Amino acid sequence: SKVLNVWAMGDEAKSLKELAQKFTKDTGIEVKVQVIPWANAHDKLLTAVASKSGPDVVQMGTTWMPEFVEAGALLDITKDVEKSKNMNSDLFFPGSVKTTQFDGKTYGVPWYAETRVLFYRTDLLKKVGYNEAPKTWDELSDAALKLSKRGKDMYGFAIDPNEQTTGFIFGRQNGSPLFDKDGTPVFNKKPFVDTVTYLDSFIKNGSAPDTDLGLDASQSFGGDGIVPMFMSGPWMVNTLKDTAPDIDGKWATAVLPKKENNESSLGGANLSIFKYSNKKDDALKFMDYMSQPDVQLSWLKDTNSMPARMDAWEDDMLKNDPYYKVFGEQMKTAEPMPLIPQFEEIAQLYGKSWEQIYRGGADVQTQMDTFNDQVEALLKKLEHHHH
Ligand SMILES: OC[C@H]1O[C@@H](O[C@H]2[C@H](O[C@@H]3[C@@H](O)[C@H](O)[C@@H](CO)O[C@@H]3O)O[C@H](CO)[C@@H](O)[C@@H]2O)[C@H](O)[C@@H](O)[C@@H]1O
Ligand SMILES: [Mg+2]
Repeated sequence: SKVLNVWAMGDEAKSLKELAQKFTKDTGIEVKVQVIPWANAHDKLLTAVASKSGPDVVQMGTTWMPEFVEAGALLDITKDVEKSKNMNSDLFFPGSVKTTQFDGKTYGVPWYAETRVLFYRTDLLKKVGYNEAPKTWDELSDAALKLSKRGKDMYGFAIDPNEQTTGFIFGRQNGSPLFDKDGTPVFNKKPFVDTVTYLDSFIKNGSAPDTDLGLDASQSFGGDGIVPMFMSGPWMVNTLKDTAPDIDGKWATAVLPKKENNESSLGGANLSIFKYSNKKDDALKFMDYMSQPDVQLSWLKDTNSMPARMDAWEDDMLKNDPYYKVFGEQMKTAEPMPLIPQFEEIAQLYGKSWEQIYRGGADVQTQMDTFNDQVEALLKKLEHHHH
């Protein structure tokens, strides 16, 4: 009734819950935090739109901002944040801000940022003649295959078939804009087709698993390094520091290997107010409280998470930590996924087409033709609804 309902996601939700207790002590505003896995959160959000009932404050994945702004689900808080000391846009990285601003209006406040980098076993790489991380597509491919030739049940790299960013990150790296100047999708043109060919090459030559082996990171990346390289974000630095003592000083991160460029994705999450909330004032206090820079830095540093706020990267410990150095370097050129309202549907269509390739053995060009037509059909639909 007067309890403030917050929907949060992943491991970061634990930090939000703990900080919500100081909030309630200082304000008397009781808070109830619902934790939703990232793999269910999209369904849950769609349901809340359709029924017009949901939380008061919602953690929003950056890639879903366009969709839910479009759907009328997030409150225009432009007036409230442009004035605040701790929620004004100019504190945050412009890539993070692009995920909150649509048609001159602001629909949330960046809570944390992330980008994806290469994780690698330094000892295993040296064993196959690499004293440094692979720095090119050709190097990554070469090192992976040398690593998978150690033996049966031993690989060189992983491609996560459920990761929305992967195909698109590599596509940009090979010069594909994903969508051309007109918004026409170009997944069936050569830059993207050769991208998918390249990713599939790891699966076909046995350097990347073609199924879920069911191992946690410590069992796959640690020990003798069944999977000795992979791509992920800050949350995995945290995980590996806590769960893989056996490989202390035998792994590192590095910026992504380059093809035409080594651009990564820019993600993370925003805090937003659900447009149908009857506790808008309370929600905004909670947002403001969660944006105090010291409060933020406390949990971000603890978790090796990347701040979306710029002056936070001036902190002595962030500047000098080797994991933050690599993240910070990668973030310089990281770009959000296409900030379009059908992003998730498109990423799930990619997933299906990827699976047809890597598991079904479909032809890449033929599958990309099919995929691109699917995407064109979706975009044309949206345009008819708009015009
Ligand atoms: O796609 C939604 C949202 O994800 C945000 O990444 C968070 C990450 O979640 C990943 C999933 O997005 C991904 O589908 C699966 C695929 O195997 O793997 C991850 O779980 O979880 C981390 C730990 O909670 C978060 O730090 C991370 O933010 C992404 O940042 C965001 O831009 C995107 O909208
Ligand atoms: Mg092998």
